[PDB]
Amino acid sequence: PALTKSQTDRLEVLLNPKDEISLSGKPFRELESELLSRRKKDLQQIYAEERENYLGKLEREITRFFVDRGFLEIKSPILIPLEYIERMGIDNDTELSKQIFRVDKNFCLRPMLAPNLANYLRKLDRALPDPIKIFEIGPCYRKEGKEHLEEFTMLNFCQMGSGCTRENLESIITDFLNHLGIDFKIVGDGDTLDVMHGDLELSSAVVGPIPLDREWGIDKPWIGAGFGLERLLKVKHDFKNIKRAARSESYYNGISTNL
Ligand code: NA
Repeated sequence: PALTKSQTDRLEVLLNPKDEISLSGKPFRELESELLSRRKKDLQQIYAEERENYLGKLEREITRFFVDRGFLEIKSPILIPLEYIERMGIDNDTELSKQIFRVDKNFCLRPMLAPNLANYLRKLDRALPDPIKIFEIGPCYRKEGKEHLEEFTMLNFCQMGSGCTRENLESIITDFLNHLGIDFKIVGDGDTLDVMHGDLELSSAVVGPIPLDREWGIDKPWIGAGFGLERLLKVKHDFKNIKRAARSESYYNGISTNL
């Protein structure tokens, strides 16, 4: 007869975007047996050829992109002090005690790469010539009220000093997403920009100095942008849900591991 809602959820888990089949008068067991055989063969092809994870391979492809363009690869701690978040302009219980994974009474999981990269910009200005170009790829954490990934991988590149203009920032974003093969559109008039993909925010870039720069020893012009790698993988592979691209035991490269 007709497929139930739970049976449809099960088949959608085993359903790849490349599959060109409709959910045909066949029973649920026949459809499930077909998708199971396809997903098993898909993993067999990965285990015999590529064997690289989508998240890891994307980090390596992005790293080669910015290293080739004069950006220094940064690997800052994931466990940051709480004082870094208090210095970002967040206190009370608006966003400090709501979307922050605190570990000890002093440390917490970093929700963004900006505080660590800001400290690197201050220290590297004493040794490196102008301009200072750095970037980092790493995990970030934010709770939830909303609906998004709590454990995700962030990319943050930034430049300080000369050439920190909106035109230069958009040229880097354009060359970056065209390199990967991701359609986008820049939205902006707030002194900030939004890199959108239809209705999904890929990145939120910041141009020019910010009054908050004084609290981080920053007194030069700077540009930067932060991309979520799980959101990028969802767009490139046309995943219906972003959880197929995140760190999980339930999916490998958008393929279900519950076979
Ligand atoms: Na602006």
